[PDB]
Amino acid sequence: HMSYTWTGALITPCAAEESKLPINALSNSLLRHHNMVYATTSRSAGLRQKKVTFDRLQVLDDHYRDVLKEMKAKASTVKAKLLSVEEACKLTPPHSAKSKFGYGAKDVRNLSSKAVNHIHSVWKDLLEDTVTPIDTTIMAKNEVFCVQRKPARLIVFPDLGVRVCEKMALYDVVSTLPQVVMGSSYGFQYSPGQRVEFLVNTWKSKKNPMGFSYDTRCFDSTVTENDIRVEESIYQCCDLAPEARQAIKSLTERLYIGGPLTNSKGQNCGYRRCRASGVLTTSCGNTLTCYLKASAACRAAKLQDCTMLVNGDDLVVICESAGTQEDAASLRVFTEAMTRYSAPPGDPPQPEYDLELITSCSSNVSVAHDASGKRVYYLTRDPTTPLARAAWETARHTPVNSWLGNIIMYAPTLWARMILMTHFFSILLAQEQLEKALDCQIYGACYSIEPLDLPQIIERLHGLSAFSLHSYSPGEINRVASCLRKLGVPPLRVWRHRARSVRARLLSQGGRAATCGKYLFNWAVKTKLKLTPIPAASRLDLSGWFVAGYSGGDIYH
Ligand SMILES: CC(C)N(c1cc(-c2ccccc2)sc1C(=O)O)C(=O)[C@H]1CC[C@H](C)CC1
Repeated sequence: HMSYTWTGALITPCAAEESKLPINALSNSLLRHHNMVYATTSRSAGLRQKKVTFDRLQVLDDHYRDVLKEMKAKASTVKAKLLSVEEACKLTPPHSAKSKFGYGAKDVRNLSSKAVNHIHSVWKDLLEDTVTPIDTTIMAKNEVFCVQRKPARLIVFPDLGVRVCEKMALYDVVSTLPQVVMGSSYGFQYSPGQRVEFLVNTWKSKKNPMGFSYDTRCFDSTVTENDIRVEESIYQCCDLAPEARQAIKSLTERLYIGGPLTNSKGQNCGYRRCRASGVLTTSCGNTLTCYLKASAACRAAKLQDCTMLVNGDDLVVICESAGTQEDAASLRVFTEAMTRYSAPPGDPPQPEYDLELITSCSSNVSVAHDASGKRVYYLTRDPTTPLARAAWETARHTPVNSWLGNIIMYAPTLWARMILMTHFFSILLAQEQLEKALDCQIYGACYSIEPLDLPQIIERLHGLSAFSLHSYSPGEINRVASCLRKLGVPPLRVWRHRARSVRARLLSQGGRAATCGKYLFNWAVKTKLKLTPIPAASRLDLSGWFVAGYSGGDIYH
């Protein structure tokens, strides 16, 4: 019952890869310790192969089947529509991997007769054949980190024509079903502020709260054929068109359960019998299966008044404490149950009794004060990976701008405001690129975003307090300070100078730019403005944001 079998062929890149941080004239203004930053490449894909390859055993008990029954009952309430080919085409990212059959993502998006003709042929084949394994491409992701080196993560995805077919069959399902099945436990329905609100209210609702995060080792590889068939059984609970049911069955049998792995050179690399990291159902499948196994494990561990929050393979549980020694014992029983269900731990879960100390979705709740001095909870994270990626993005244009996603999602944080906004607005000003729409990713989906809209986006997501936070917590200050020393990032003195410069220039341009200056950088002046609601912010169409997760799923807006 191995997760993968391999032929020995390499996982190959498509283009020249870089691992060392490129340096340009701007690099040192952000970070001096350049040797701390690296990108993963296909060179390390061999180590990853070793890591992801193991035997899965699964022993499924009555808690598991009880939870599944309840999940199916809720799923039976969902009605999902089939997308037209052209609706599905318009969801495709413009820089999505080209088809092997002589068209690309922009062909798809333009509804080119060639792409559309092929997509219809793939659809027909899905309805007619529910057995033949579908080919997938395997590639090493190029992602940037700070040292202490990780091997490249792998992405496995079918041809572009199949990906459009997945949207047709399942886009409505994966967008709608998880919230119905898991209600408030479904993480991707929340903006950062809403996630914080959910966590704080949940923490406060317990008499003696305890929480933990559970890290499954290599979650995709722990996902078994059983798990994937179970996911399919849940999808089929929905009220679907006959054609959708057939396509979902076909895609499950032919793609989701497993299939051959081909490198970018076209050599057979092996065979997958676990979750594909690059299909539409990656996020929704992982979320459901994690929720299923975790809910069942909660019952096995007899955890009292459990509240779960689940985002794909990321899991937080807040429950009633039975004291430290008992909580430790319960978590060990929880871990044992997860292991039996084929979700063994990476790091063993630790009980926490301070909400700020629980890290989930790489983030934690923290506290600061707004302009009136009121305490405000907000979501933050360790800044090391954001700053390392920002450094890469200072020297190189990347298909997804992590800095922009980080500003959007972490707008209220000390580090996003002091460093990311200051640094990148400086660059955008200098290059006259304030009005150029850039791509970023939110919950796996790709969005095109004009930097000049950032104040309205921030006000809408986080509220005006995001432009006024101060008196951050000692833990947060310590972490940010420690990160800046580690990476050799300049001090507040420097960033405050740059922010005032950036601000003054933005005000001069007028219009949306001045609004950027006024709102984003009010923190940098001695005589602060009183920031008022931005009229234009009421007229932003933020539909599609914070509905669902689409990691690996090839979704654009
Ligand atoms: C106290 C004051 C000087 N201060 C401050 C500096 C901190 C800082 C901590 C570590 C490293 C660098 C700066 S924290 C901290 C705060 O108010 O909590 C501030 O005015 C910030 C300045 C940066 C603003 C984005 C947010 C408001």
